[PDB]
Amino acid sequence: ALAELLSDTTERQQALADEVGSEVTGSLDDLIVNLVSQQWRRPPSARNGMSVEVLIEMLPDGTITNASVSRSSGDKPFDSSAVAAVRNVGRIPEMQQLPRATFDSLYRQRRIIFKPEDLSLHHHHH
Ligand SMILES: [Zn+2]
Ligand SMILES: [Zn+2]
Repeated sequence: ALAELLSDTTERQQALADEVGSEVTGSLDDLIVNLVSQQWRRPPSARNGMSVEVLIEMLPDGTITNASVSRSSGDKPFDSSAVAAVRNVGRIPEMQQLPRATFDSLYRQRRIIFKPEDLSLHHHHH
Protein backbone atom coordinates (compact mmCIF):
# COMPACT_ATOMS: atom_id res chain seq x y z
CA ALA A 1 0.00 0.00 0.00
CA LEU A 2 2.98 2.28 0.76
CA ALA A 3 3.88 2.18 -2.95
CA GLU A 4 0.25 3.24 -3.64
CA LEU A 5 0.36 6.12 -1.09
CA LEU A 6 3.47 7.27 -2.85
CA SER A 7 1.82 7.40 -6.28
CA ASP A 8 -1.02 9.33 -4.83
CA THR A 9 1.38 11.74 -3.17
CA THR A 10 3.53 11.94 -6.34
CA GLU A 11 0.53 12.65 -8.50
CA ARG A 12 -0.39 15.28 -5.97
CA GLN A 13 2.91 17.09 -5.99
CA GLN A 14 3.03 16.94 -9.74
CA ALA A 15 -0.32 18.73 -9.87
CA LEU A 16 0.75 21.67 -7.63
CA ALA A 17 4.24 21.91 -9.00
CA ASP A 18 2.79 22.42 -12.41
CA GLU A 19 0.23 25.01 -11.39
CA VAL A 20 2.95 26.78 -9.42
CA GLY A 21 5.43 26.11 -12.24
CA SER A 22 3.17 27.68 -14.84
CA GLU A 23 2.54 30.78 -12.68
CA VAL A 24 6.35 31.20 -12.35
CA THR A 25 7.33 30.76 -15.91
CA GLY A 26 4.38 32.98 -16.90
CA SER A 27 5.49 35.65 -14.60
CA LEU A 28 9.14 35.47 -15.72
CA ASP A 29 8.29 35.37 -19.47
CA ASP A 30 6.08 38.40 -18.85
CA LEU A 31 9.04 40.16 -17.21
CA ILE A 32 11.26 39.36 -20.18
CA VAL A 33 8.67 40.62 -22.56
CA ASN A 34 8.08 43.83 -20.61
CA LEU A 35 11.82 44.57 -20.22
CA VAL A 36 12.50 43.95 -23.92
CA SER A 37 9.53 46.11 -24.81
CA GLN A 38 10.94 48.97 -22.80
CA GLN A 39 14.15 48.77 -24.61
CA TRP A 40 12.74 48.31 -28.09
CA ARG A 41 13.37 50.93 -30.75
CA ARG A 42 10.85 50.20 -33.43
CA PRO A 43 11.97 50.18 -37.06
CA PRO A 44 9.81 51.70 -39.85
CA SER A 45 9.07 48.29 -41.30
CA ALA A 46 7.49 46.82 -38.20
CA ARG A 47 3.90 45.75 -38.61
CA ASN A 48 1.13 44.10 -36.60
CA GLY A 49 1.04 40.39 -37.42
CA MET A 50 4.77 39.82 -37.35
CA SER A 51 6.53 37.42 -34.96
CA VAL A 52 10.18 36.81 -34.29
CA GLU A 53 11.54 34.03 -32.07
CA VAL A 54 14.75 34.94 -30.28
CA LEU A 55 17.10 32.68 -28.34
CA ILE A 56 18.10 34.38 -25.24
CA GLU A 57 21.21 33.18 -23.34
CA MET A 58 21.63 34.00 -19.65
CA LEU A 59 23.81 33.25 -16.63
CA PRO A 60 22.25 32.25 -13.37
CA ASP A 61 22.84 35.74 -11.98
CA GLY A 62 20.54 37.06 -14.80
CA THR A 63 23.15 38.57 -17.06
CA ILE A 64 22.20 38.22 -20.67
CA THR A 65 25.15 36.97 -22.73
CA ASN A 66 23.71 36.50 -26.15
CA ALA A 67 20.53 36.84 -28.25
CA SER A 68 19.96 35.59 -31.71
CA VAL A 69 17.10 34.94 -34.13
CA SER A 70 15.77 31.41 -33.81
CA ARG A 71 12.86 31.98 -36.29
CA SER A 72 12.83 35.02 -38.44
CA SER A 73 9.81 37.29 -38.81
CA GLY A 74 10.60 37.61 -42.49
CA ASP A 75 11.61 41.28 -41.90
CA LYS A 76 15.23 41.66 -41.06
CA PRO A 77 15.03 45.13 -39.41
CA PHE A 78 12.32 43.94 -36.99
CA ASP A 79 14.34 40.87 -36.27
CA SER A 80 17.44 42.94 -35.57
CA SER A 81 15.42 45.37 -33.41
CA ALA A 82 14.28 42.53 -31.20
CA VAL A 83 17.76 41.09 -30.77
CA ALA A 84 19.12 44.58 -29.90
CA ALA A 85 16.34 45.16 -27.45
CA VAL A 86 17.06 41.89 -25.70
CA ARG A 87 20.82 42.67 -25.37
CA ASN A 88 19.96 46.13 -24.14
CA VAL A 89 17.99 44.81 -21.21
CA GLY A 90 21.41 43.78 -19.89
CA ARG A 91 20.31 41.69 -16.91
CA ILE A 92 17.35 40.06 -15.28
CA PRO A 93 18.51 39.43 -11.62
CA GLU A 94 14.96 38.21 -11.02
CA MET A 95 16.24 34.99 -12.40
CA GLN A 96 18.12 34.46 -9.17
CA GLN A 97 14.83 33.41 -7.59
CA LEU A 98 14.91 30.12 -9.38
CA PRO A 99 16.58 26.99 -7.99
CA ARG A 100 19.51 26.33 -10.09
CA ALA A 101 18.22 23.22 -11.74
CA THR A 102 15.14 25.06 -12.87
CA PHE A 103 17.31 27.87 -14.24
CA ASP A 104 19.51 25.54 -16.09
CA SER A 105 16.62 23.65 -17.55
CA LEU A 106 14.49 26.58 -18.62
CA TYR A 107 16.27 29.93 -18.64
CA ARG A 108 19.84 29.40 -19.44
CA GLN A 109 18.83 29.21 -23.06
CA ARG A 110 15.23 30.34 -23.63
CA ARG A 111 13.32 31.04 -26.89
CA ILE A 112 10.79 33.86 -26.61
CA ILE A 113 8.48 35.09 -29.36
CA PHE A 114 8.24 38.78 -29.82
CA LYS A 115 5.57 40.74 -31.77
CA PRO A 116 5.69 44.45 -32.61
CA GLU A 117 2.24 45.02 -31.22
CA ASP A 118 3.11 43.43 -27.86
CA LEU A 119 6.39 45.25 -27.65
CA SER A 120 4.50 48.53 -28.35
CA LEU A 121 1.82 47.55 -25.80
CA HIS A 122 4.47 47.26 -23.08
CA HIS A 123 6.93 49.88 -24.25
CA HIS A 124 6.03 52.30 -21.41
CA HIS A 125 7.66 52.54 -17.96
CA HIS A 126 6.17 52.71 -14.47
ZN1 LIG B 1 1.72 54.63 -26.59
ZN1 LIG C 1 9.32 55.07 -27.01
